[PDB]
Amino acid sequence: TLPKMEPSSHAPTEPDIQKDKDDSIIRENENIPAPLGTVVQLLFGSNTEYMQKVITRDKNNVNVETIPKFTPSLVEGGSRHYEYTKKLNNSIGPKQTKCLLTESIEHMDINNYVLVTQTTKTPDVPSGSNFAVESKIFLFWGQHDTTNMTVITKINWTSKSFLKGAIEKGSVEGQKVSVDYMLSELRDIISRAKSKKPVK
Amino acid sequence: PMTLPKMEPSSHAPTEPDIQKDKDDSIIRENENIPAPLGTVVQLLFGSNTEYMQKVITRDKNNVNVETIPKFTPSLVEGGSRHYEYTKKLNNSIGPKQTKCLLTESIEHMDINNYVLVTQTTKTPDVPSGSNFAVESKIFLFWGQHDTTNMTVITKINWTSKSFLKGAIEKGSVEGQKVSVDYMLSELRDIISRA
Ligand SMILES: C[C@H](CCCC(C)(C)O)[C@H]1CC[C@H]2[C@@H]3CC=C4C[C@@H](O)CC[C@]4(C)[C@H]3CC[C@]12C
Ligand SMILES: C[C@H](CCCC(C)(C)O)[C@H]1CC[C@H]2[C@@H]3CC=C4C[C@@H](O)CC[C@]4(C)[C@H]3CC[C@]12C
Repeated sequence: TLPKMEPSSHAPTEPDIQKDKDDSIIRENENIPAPLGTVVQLLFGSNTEYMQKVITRDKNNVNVETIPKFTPSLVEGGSRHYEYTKKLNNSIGPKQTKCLLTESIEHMDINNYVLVTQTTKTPDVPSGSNFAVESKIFLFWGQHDTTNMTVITKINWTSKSFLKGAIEKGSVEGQKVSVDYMLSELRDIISRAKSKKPVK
Repeated sequence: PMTLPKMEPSSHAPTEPDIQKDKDDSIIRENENIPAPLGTVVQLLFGSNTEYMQKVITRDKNNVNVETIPKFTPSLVEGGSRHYEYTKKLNNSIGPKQTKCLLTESIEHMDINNYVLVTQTTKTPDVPSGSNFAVESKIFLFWGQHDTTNMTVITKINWTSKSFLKGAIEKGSVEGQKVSVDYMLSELRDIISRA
């Protein structure tokens, strides 16, 4: 059985998105067939094995350290930090990069929506000392007590860079890949808890 | 293992197919990246050297008695098709420990400038209620970023007669194909990185 939060049932809701000029929507209104509180617990709850599965579902993510729970707790103002290594295409860049991820709970209301903001640094990529990646993961109620996910991203430039265009695009396209894995791994965790594995 | 098959063009901007999802359809895997040009991946799965597809099938530990795979006839083009068979061992089964799988593949669309659509129709006679359905699985291949290939697989059950196990079969099929598609992707990524 999958973790639950209250309320377990709710009418569809809308996140309070503050889109900016530099922001691109990666995926929008992506449905996940389980109540909001369940999905929030899968990605962000105290059993961090599910988030661990989300990251290692991408073959290119390696050396994933253990994911801590959110402290002080899973609530607005909570945060956590972890790292892993992402293999890249070495013809357009370096063969891999460390990824230093900070997640901050910006808003958490299971009656309405959840906003977890990822701030990520990639020290090994060209111009990696000039920017951080901001990724906003919104979770909200979809139809029939399901969950919709929307992900928005931008580059926070802390210094000027000659790679500005390549980094913003690579970041968007790379995150289409990673969010598609996250959505698929979440859908798999839900469908595996509900049914018997018919092979293997 | 030394050189991979090619088709032209070898380079192209990203494309996306009309996956035409309906209410009875389920996504198996979507937008899975394969780091090789579209014509290369198409040749690996469907080209006349069928050794690569044979390797894809036998990479799945649940597949046994994998016969030689024929090429598409009349040839690899829209309207071409092929037929092959193997046996899939089952896990938490309600019936037998394994089932024969009778596969027909049809090329519904093939344009290396755009996308390729191969539809698999599979019959599993030995499973409970197996005389009431065939499995339809659509494999879409299209251009991803940087001259790579994206794959999307969508599946539904074609019920030819009434069935009371309808719910479990539709779910068992999605779950089993998630497994087999992940094995296919890992073998394809294996073949490309070894080249
Ligand atoms: C900065 C580089 C692009 C560099 C372009 C260059 C220098 C090779 O031309 C991009 C490409 C891949 C991006 C990662 C993809 C996915 C994620 C997961 C998400 O949860 C957190 C952000 C992260 C790690 C992206 C960071 C920026 C990356 C490395
Ligand atoms: C019909 C059964 C599920 C129902 C079994 C029941 C009712 C006993 O639980 C499913 C489970 C495994 C499914 C196969 C998984 C893999 C593939 C490969 C794909 O390329 C072609 C379809 C096929 C053979 C699935 C057929 C349906 C199967 C046997």
